[PDB]
Amino acid sequence: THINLKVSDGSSEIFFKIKKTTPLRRLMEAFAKRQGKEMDSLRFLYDGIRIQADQTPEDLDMEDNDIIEAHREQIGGSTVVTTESGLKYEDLTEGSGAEARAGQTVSVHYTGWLTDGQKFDSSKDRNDPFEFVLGGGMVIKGWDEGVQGMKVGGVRRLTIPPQLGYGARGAGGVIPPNATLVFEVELLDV
Ligand SMILES: C=CC[C@@H]1/C=C(\C)C[C@H](C)C[C@H](OC)[C@H]2O[C@@](O)(C(=O)C(=O)N3CCCC[C@H]3C(=O)O[C@H](/C(C)=C/[C@@H]3CC[C@@H](O)[C@H](OC)C3)[C@H](C)[C@@H](O)CC1=O)[C@H](C)C[C@@H]2OC
Ligand SMILES: [Cl-]
Repeated sequence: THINLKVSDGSSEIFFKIKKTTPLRRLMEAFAKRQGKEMDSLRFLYDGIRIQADQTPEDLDMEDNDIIEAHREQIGGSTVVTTESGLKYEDLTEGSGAEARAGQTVSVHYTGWLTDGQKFDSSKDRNDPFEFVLGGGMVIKGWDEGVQGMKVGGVRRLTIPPQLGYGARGAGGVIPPNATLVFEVELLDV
């Protein structure tokens, strides 16, 4: 009578247990509430087809552990860019404010995950924005490279290979050796 559905947004994988005759609205609304966003502003896909809120898992022949894609990026879709260094970035929200340039002291919120989807840190969890000198060589290389070109109000997803992160050493008993890091960075100020 109930089903578990995996919702993947490109950063994490969250699961939802829902009755097969409950409209997907419930899942979509619970997902959106986590992101601080209105449900209608997000796009959910199952088997490549747009989910409508009034559809039930029964309607769509869903089964236990089926995957739903949650699209949080701009209407029209997005592209993930791999740069010369092997850093990947994806602009989820394009900023409209000042552009971040090397040499500025910038202020951000961030969340970091491992590729398995476990969360290792968030500035949100400390209610403490994070400030750093962009291009200063004091943060990991993927950050110095990846935050450049963001605009204030922007949300950018960085996928950082370990040579641009913590390499073979890892960090703080929470980042393992040779791990890719996934950050969402929201630019607050420059
Ligand atoms: C005196 C030092 C204290 C000073 C600590 C702070 C200002 C508090 C600050 C919020 C860090 C967090 O403290 C809760 C915590 O953030 C993580 O959880 C994290 O999300 C992360 O990965 N971040 C933080 C956000 C920017 C990107 C990245 C980073 O680049 O962080 C940088 C980092 C660790 C760089 C290492 C430095 C050693 C090099 O050898 C290595 O080179 C490979 C790269 C941080 C910002 C350093 O510049 C400055 C510091 O370390 C780490 C997993 C572990 C880290 O705790 C320490
Ligand atoms: Cl509904």
